[PDB]
Amino acid sequence: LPIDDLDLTVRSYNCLKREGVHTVGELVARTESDLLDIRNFGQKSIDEVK
DNA sequence: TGCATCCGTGAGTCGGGTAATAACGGCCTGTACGCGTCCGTTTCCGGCACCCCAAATGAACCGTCCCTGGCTCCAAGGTGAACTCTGGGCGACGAGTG
Repeated sequence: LPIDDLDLTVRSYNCLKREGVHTVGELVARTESDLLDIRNFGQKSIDEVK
């Protein structure tokens, strides 16, 4: 599924659109350390992804 | 009444073909073939009695497949805010630096 289909918010949508993360398959493949490396990452984004 | 004298029986299996003598006119005809002429056949040009036959020549024709009128009734486009990152700019502080 697309991550946006999970009814996410402004910062997460902008991060997935500018960078190019499209499906939750790559998110479930990527670990928490591999996803928190992004700069200007939001604590709310971390909480919702967790 | 033997006795020789034939006499007639029989005796296995999957390169070819090799020749004389005196014979010779003369006449008849029988069938197949050739010549010339003649005639039924058939084969092809032409005409109306008309048989008309026909695509081509005049309508509608009107329902339908094209235009115009305008009316809407809604979702795309334009209008705010604030806000939550997003980022720029800013100040603080130090231990390797001088």
